Amino acid sequence: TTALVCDNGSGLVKAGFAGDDAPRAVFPSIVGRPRHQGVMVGMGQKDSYVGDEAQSKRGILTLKYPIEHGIITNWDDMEKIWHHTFYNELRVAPEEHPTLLTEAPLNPKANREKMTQIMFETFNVPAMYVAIQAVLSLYASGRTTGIVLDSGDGVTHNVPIYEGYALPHAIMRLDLAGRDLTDYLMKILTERGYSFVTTAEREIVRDIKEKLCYVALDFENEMATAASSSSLEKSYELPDGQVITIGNERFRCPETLFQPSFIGMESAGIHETTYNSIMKCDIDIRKDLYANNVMSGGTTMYPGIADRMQKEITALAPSTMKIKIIAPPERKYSVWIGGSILASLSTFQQMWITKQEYDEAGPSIVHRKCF
Amino acid sequence: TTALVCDNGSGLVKAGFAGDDAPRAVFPSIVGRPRHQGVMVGMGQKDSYVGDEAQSKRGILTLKYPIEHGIITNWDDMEKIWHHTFYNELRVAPEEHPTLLTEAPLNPKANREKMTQIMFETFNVPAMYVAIQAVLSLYASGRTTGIVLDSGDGVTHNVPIYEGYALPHAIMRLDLAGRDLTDYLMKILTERGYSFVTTAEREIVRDIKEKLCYVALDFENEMATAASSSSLEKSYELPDGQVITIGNERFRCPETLFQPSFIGMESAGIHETTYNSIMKCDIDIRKDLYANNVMSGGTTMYPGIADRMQKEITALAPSTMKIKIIAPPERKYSVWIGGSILASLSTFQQMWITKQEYDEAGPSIVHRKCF
Amino acid sequence: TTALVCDNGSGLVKAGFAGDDAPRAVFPSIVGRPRHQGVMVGMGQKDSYVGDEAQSKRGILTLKYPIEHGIITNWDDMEKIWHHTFYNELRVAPEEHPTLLTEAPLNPKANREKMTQIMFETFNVPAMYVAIQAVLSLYASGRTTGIVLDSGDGVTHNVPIYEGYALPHAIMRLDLAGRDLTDYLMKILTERGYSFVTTAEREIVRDIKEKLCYVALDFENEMATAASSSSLEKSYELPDGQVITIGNERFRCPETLFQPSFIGMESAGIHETTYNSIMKCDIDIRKDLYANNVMSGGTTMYPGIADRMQKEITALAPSTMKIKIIAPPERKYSVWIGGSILASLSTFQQMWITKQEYDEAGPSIVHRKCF
Amino acid sequence: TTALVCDNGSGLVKAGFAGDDAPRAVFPSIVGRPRHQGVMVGMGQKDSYVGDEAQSKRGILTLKYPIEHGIITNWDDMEKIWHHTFYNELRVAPEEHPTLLTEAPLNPKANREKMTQIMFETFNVPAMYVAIQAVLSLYASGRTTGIVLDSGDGVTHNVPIYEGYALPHAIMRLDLAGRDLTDYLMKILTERGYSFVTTAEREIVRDIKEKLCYVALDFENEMATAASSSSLEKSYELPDGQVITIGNERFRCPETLFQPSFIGMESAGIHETTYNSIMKCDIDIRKDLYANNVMSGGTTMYPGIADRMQKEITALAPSTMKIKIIAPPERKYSVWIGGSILASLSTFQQMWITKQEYDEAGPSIVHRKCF
Amino acid sequence: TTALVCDNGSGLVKAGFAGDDAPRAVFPSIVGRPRHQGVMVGMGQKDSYVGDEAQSKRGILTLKYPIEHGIITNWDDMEKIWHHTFYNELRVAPEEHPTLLTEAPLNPKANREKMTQIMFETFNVPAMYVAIQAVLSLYASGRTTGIVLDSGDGVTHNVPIYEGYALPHAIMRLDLAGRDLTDYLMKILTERGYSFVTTAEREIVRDIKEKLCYVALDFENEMATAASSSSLEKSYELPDGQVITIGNERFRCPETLFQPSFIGMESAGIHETTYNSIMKCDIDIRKDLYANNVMSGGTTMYPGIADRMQKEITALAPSTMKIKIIAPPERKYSVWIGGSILASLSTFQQMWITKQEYDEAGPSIVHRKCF
Ligand SMILES: Nc1ncnc2c1ncn2[C@@H]1O[C@H](COP(=O)(O)OP(=O)(O)O)[C@@H](O)[C@H]1O
Ligand SMILES: Nc1ncnc2c1ncn2[C@@H]1O[C@H](COP(=O)(O)OP(=O)(O)O)[C@@H](O)[C@H]1O
Ligand SMILES: Nc1ncnc2c1ncn2[C@@H]1O[C@H](COP(=O)(O)OP(=O)(O)O)[C@@H](O)[C@H]1O
Ligand SMILES: Nc1ncnc2c1ncn2[C@@H]1O[C@H](COP(=O)(O)OP(=O)(O)O)[C@@H](O)[C@H]1O
Ligand SMILES: Nc1ncnc2c1ncn2[C@@H]1O[C@H](COP(=O)(O)OP(=O)(O)O)[C@@H](O)[C@H]1O
Ligand SMILES: [Mg+2]
Ligand SMILES: [Mg+2]
Ligand SMILES: [Mg+2]
Ligand SMILES: [Mg+2]
Ligand SMILES: [Mg+2]
Repeated sequence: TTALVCDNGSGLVKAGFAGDDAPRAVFPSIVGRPRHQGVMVGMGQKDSYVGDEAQSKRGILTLKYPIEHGIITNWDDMEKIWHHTFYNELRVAPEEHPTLLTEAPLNPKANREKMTQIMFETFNVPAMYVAIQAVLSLYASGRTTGIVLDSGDGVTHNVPIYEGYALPHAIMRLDLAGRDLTDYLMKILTERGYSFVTTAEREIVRDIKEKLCYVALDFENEMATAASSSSLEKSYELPDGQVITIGNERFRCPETLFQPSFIGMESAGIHETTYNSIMKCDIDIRKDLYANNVMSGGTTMYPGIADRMQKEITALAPSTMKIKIIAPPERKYSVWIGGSILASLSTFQQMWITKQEYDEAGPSIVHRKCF
Repeated sequence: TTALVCDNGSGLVKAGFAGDDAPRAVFPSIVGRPRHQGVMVGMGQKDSYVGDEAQSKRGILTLKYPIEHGIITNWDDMEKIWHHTFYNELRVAPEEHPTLLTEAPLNPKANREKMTQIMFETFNVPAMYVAIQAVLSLYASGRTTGIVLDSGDGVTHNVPIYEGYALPHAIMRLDLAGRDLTDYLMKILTERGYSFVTTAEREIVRDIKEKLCYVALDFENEMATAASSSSLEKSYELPDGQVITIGNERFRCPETLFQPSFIGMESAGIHETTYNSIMKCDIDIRKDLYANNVMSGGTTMYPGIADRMQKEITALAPSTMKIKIIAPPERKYSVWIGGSILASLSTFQQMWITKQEYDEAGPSIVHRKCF
Repeated sequence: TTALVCDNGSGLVKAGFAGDDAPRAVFPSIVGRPRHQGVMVGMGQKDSYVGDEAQSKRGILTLKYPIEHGIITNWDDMEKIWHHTFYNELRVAPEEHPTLLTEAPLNPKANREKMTQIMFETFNVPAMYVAIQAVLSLYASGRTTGIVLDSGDGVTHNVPIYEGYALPHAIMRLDLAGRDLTDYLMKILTERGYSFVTTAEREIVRDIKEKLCYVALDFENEMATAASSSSLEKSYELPDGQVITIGNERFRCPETLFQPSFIGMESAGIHETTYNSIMKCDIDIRKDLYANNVMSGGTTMYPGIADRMQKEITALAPSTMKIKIIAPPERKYSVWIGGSILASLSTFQQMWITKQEYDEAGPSIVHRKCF
Repeated sequence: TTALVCDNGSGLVKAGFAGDDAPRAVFPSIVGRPRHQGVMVGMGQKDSYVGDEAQSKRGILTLKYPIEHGIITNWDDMEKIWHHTFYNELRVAPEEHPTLLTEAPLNPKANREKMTQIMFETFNVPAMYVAIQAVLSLYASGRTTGIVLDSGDGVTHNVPIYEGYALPHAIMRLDLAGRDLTDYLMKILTERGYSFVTTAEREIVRDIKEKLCYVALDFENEMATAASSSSLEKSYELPDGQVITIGNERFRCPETLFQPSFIGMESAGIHETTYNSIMKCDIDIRKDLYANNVMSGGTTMYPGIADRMQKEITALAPSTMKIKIIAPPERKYSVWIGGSILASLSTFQQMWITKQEYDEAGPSIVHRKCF
Repeated sequence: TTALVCDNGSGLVKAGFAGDDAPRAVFPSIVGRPRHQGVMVGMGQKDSYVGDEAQSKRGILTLKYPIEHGIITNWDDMEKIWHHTFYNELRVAPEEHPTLLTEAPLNPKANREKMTQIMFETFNVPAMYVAIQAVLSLYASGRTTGIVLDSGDGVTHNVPIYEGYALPHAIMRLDLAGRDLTDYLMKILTERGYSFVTTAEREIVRDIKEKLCYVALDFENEMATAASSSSLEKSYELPDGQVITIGNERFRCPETLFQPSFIGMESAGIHETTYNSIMKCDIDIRKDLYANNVMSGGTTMYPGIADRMQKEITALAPSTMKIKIIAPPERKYSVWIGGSILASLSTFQQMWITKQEYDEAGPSIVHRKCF
């Protein structure tokens, strides 16, 4: 009777039963296939490797991500990832359990049909739903009013919610995300002669960004000091014993989120879209949203991001308005934790799209029960 | 139903049925022909002598090796050696039994056709295969990951294998081998006035190198000590009672493998090619290869070679990486023992090149089933 | 008052005054040192040989290239090459003349300081600049809009230029070049038993590739025909009278640029990076770049490369878009000819980095006047 | 002696001498500035581009419109546009000629002073006037009684005129216009996965709306049919050969003008404000206005708009009253053509605001000679 | 200040001051001692006879050569020969003059110490050197590149020199020489019944070989003709009037150098070692050595040897390579003439091994200053 809260994270798939408080599995969404012929006969080899397998065989595999900007580009890759998720990681047969998926808002409608038909006719789920990720993030705080800024592996979006009403004219989609910051980090490391090229090495640079990067409060003073304050510089080890030394490159990376023109992006910075979504609201409610500005998603984990956000938005919003950036701990899981709560809420049983209803309407039925 | 594991060693032919644990015959690959006319009539003489015959008649024969650098230079000599191997040493008719041969990698393709056509139309074998020697060496340890350094009578090569995948872009062929060390030992012995010239005497110098030579750990301190430490010097007897005295010449011979410029060779030493083959690998797997660095071939039998290898490669590879030179005993037979195992492995029955398949494709078929 | 257009080619150094139309000197960038002791006393020997000297003494020298992938690895070798270039080949004192250098984009910044400090304090140049090679190539056609594909001895890169604006977010660096094709040609020649090993012999294989190789338009039909059409095969002489015969090896070499997986490279082929650099551009300008697709660098000299390029990119770009591969003659010098023009253009006198400006800023000044 | 009929269109500036019958120049009101540094030296570049220049360089420019909702937001941008208009497009010196401007009614009075002072002291015009756009539209029909519905790029308004008297208590200003319809078209195209983001791409979507959109007479039956009648769907080409397919999106765009709640606008539809302006009139004259309901402005060019207007207003106005929507051809220029006539009418010479009169009154004088 | 160019010829000692152009003394290296008791009292007899004395008393002496294969076997005999050379033939005291000796390469090192200690402590020379004979031969032609084939009384060797660098990995030592040809001539003369046995008679057969032997160009046709062409046969007188008649024995002697299997030698003929030394060289330089193939030593004086050499090596070396056997006149002295030049060359004064340096290092010092 418990729901399977699944997910379609662009980076990490997340899964675990409702009523639990932490996800049971987290693993990268990678499909990999061998690049060279097997020559030691009888390995018990496989045609393809997924999850942890592909982070270990990482020297001999072509790696693909089947998700780009939240749009699934290859359904035969994407179908294998789920076929692994149910049968091997959770080890639970899906035809007993209602399955709750998620996606970003403002997606090409054809994706919502494909996921529905795969669930109803490969896996034969009893029922399905398709929630909108930012809405689930808000239940983690137990609030009912706030602007959500959510920034995953592959997209950033804003959704203002007031009194449990969404304002669908105000949503912003901003295609700037951790995958872009990683691809930019490869170019500034090349200034020091370290060279990375392959998909096997992208997965090594990403381990730097999770450990040594932090956000400066006054980037101009910081970068002027970094010319002399050698105490900034830090050292890290590759898999082989090759040492790496890192300097002002520690913070020129996450500075991209506040000045996307560094990666040549035309779209405004994350605070300028956070502000400009409030300006779409009726001139009453603005006072309430400045008190409930909630952040989620892993690309807000960098130490000091909340302190920067407050100082930036204080320059835009008028004075006498107080601003309260609510950036709680564990915000790397809120989108999943909120999923666990909602799937347990007694009233939601009205919304399960039945198998019988799809056979009469055809796939388009899921356009009737969303924004 | 058992396979004949044959071989094409440059020095010693090795043969014996699969499922046995030691080769039944080992003898030098020499064809010899008389240099002078028979004058005591009625000896029951022969036109040519092969194997043990030629190591005994060694005063009256012209000796030839039909193998140079793993490339067979004379097919009519080479065909006699096998004609001896089956009918007289194993005393088994070959037209019952699948025959497994070996060769070094990176060979002129014409050799692989000649061996195939001789097997199919002189001996009329039922089936054939052509394995790559270094790959077979790895089964002797029962490993599935490692760098193999194999150095026979006539060639040295490296092959890194990861997860049962070979990396054909990384293979090194190095034409420095025991035959060169023997031809160099003849020149430094001449410093003491002992004189050897003929092919009958090359086979006597080789008996020195197998008995009195050893590898110094600190060649500069060793050679500086050898000027005074008379306890280094050793004595040995020729076939006649002529005594020989040997001194710093005990170790200046195997020092050649680490400094080929002594024989004027331009190519780097065996550890520098062992290292530089790892540097062709993707920056993930290096950590695994430093733990599985396996040696085989008779020119690694010298006492103390493994201890030298470790100290040399520790200077090249970064610290904090542990290095484990796995130089097991009996490594003079691993290439054959691994052959016995592989020919018994149940899955290999898919690979036997049938007689029927050669008559349709022609000799080129064997280019389709190798690197 | 005329500029010295120097260069840092990975293969051939090129030099000659501005306002001339062809370079006065071209010679390989090799430093060589003797491998054996001089024994005929009184030769008038030298410690080291550079340029033409080392292509003649080619049997007794260790040869090094001081340039790898456009990154200078040894400054004491590299300083000798220039010390030869000014004083012996041009026979002109450099302290009169402004000196214009070049380098590939996306290089470790430390190299740009070293070259600057050597010019200001060994040679005492009056002024210096550091242009970006692909930008100079475009002046040879007198165009102001186009995508440049430039592929020298040691690196390949793409730079789209529109209306005289570079788009620094779109540049591709691809480390696949003639030096890799030569090292691959040594392995497929070994199939026929010809053996080359030493740096003296690499400089002989390279003479084959410049003379007998050509690009097939339909590699699958060509290779299927080459099994029977003996009229493909060609013969060539080594320095000694040893004849060589070459067959399908004529074209399997330059096929590498379109399928780098043959040398096991993961990066896409030169047309796939040429295409994928256009896809970084704003959806307006693509129509203009398909009309101005200019090639330069010696590794585009092979007969028939332009005809292959057009047929390949026509499969990627949509129809109704016309494609015009502009592959003019003399494209082996465009990067130098464009240098001669730019150094004569009246407005460039604003950009000469003065000696006085370096003494105040220190070496970092050259980071202020580039991409 | 002829007047310069200039204009302040929100989208297209329009200019041409009085007594001509068609405007001599029409070009977008855009100022653009380069986004990246010039790197091909000596282009003859400019700091800023205006008019046709900016529709061609459209891949490298930041574009701004200096007009929003008829309120000029930046006077230094706006002053350049006119500086281009006189000296380069008309190529006529303005200090000879009386200049007639226009603006929407109900504007912040400060704008009317700024335009006046710029004309008197930068350009030194001999005289000026400031007509109200909807009043000029009526002379194109040669009528003297009618309700005008005028809907330009940036504002919509209604003005009833009876017997040449305006009724200033009845004017409606409605801030819904083509710029809003374009920004809404970007969101429904994203349903099909086509993505546009930048100001360079807004100017491409606008080319769709001028070509494929039309107004349905019975939107509910049309949209119900569009689920099956594939003959609705149409195809169009981007600048690159990318084909686009469009379906019910052809007509859901201009449906916004009749149901602004689709874009979440609270204000009533254009017919409901057209009706509710008549209800402000004295209960005599209504019969006359239903016979002279004249439309102008480009956002009434869509095929079939007049037929929809008649059926809508027939539901509001009582029966037995006949309704006659007068939607003539060329209504894209009436506001300019009527300007040409009025500036030639002999009696208007009483109204030219003299230079002498401004120096005595100060800028406020223009509040004395309007509504 | 002039050097004493001495020598250690196996057959003829050669001596004469530097700066002279011909040796002042040449005499056989023989020590002889009486075989019978003196019985005519008061002859003024001597215990031993050396040089010309022993060629005259040749009927009553035991003769010994103290040199065998270039290795001195008896130092008390060898010390007398020099004691004669200085005090009686040159009549010059050696303690004034630097003394230059020679030896063959590849000799037992103990010989180089013995000669050094005898020179420093019996004769008390001021300085010494030990040159390598084949290197001195090359100065006679004034060349700096060539392969030297040198074949004295007691050894044959090859040394390729390129650009004044020797290639110590390529040297061949071949122990086939005039002393062997003389001992073979004694056996074929015995076919005609002439009998020689004693050391007194060996010195008579040697006078035949210097006068009647010549090399056939086509030995098979020559020997077939010699069965009938009596005009071949020649006659010669012994010391007594005994006439000797010689026929095909004129040329079957020097034919041994091209087919050593006639004397049962296993080693290849002098042209096969001359060729096979070139094949040790890097594949560049071979073209240069075929143009500078210089011969020296008395066993190349036979009429027609050069014409045979060219026809033989033309069969081995590929065509299109030209071959130029440089066999100049006076080649019986080149090894001495080149000694006279080198000892006069101004730079050689750096190499004289001082007396002071030997007393510190001990005898081993001379291993430091040679190959
Ligand atoms: N400790 C960390 N510090 C900073 N960033 C992190 C850290 N751990 C993970 N990340 C970033 O989190 C991203 C994944 O965000 P996530 O919210 O999981 O996206 P999704 O849920 O859509 O997979 C990774 O791409 C990585 O860049
Ligand atoms: N006891 C020993 N110590 C050192 N070297 C040995 C010993 N026995 C044999 N060898 C060397 O082993 C070489 C043969 O190596 P091997 O692996 O048999 O080559 P292959 O297998 O190709 O014939 C011989 O040439 C000899 O130099
Ligand atoms: N005739 C030719 N045909 C094909 N390739 C050539 C020819 N001549 C030279 N090359 C190639 O040109 C390369 C040098 O390219 P180049 O543009 O000179 O590089 P760089 O300018 O950086 O030295 C050489 O490595 C060689 O492989
Ligand atoms: N052929 C067409 N069909 C429909 N709309 C059009 C067409 N041509 C132009 N438009 C619209 O006309 C608008 C401009 O209206 P216009 O009356 O020129 O405003 P202004 O005069 O204030 O610039 C443009 O924004 C565009 O949306
Ligand atoms: N006229 C000649 N023709 C052929 N051979 C000669 C002649 N004169 C001398 N010889 C040979 O020259 C040999 C001596 O060679 P030589 O170069 O003097 O040796 P070395 O210099 O070491 O004494 C003698 O043994 C003799 O056989
Ligand atoms: Mg996420
Ligand atoms: Mg072996
Ligand atoms: Mg170049
Ligand atoms: Mg208008
Ligand atoms: Mg001699």
